[PDB]
Amino acid sequence: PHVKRPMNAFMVWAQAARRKLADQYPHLHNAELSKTLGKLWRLLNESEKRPFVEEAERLRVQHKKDHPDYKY
DNA sequence: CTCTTTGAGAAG
DNA sequence: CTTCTCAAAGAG
Repeated sequence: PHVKRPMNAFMVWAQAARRKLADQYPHLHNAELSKTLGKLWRLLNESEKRPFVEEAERLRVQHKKDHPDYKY
């Protein structure tokens, strides 16, 4: 049994973005999708990323509450 | 397990 | 400081 690390702003946005591409292109390797996702993320605005940062924070603050002695 | 991304948080 | 692991994803 293990408690996972909460998702960072990239990993929150990437989860839907990845699957949006995968649903069209199911034969594209997930290693290759990351490289596309990594490029796209570094082309987004502060406003575009903000919701994912706000959520990434929320996820982390929540997880710090739930797991106050989490070994990383 | 890897392969790849960013980014947190820890280690050296 | 750098440098490492893991979160997600799922096919090799």
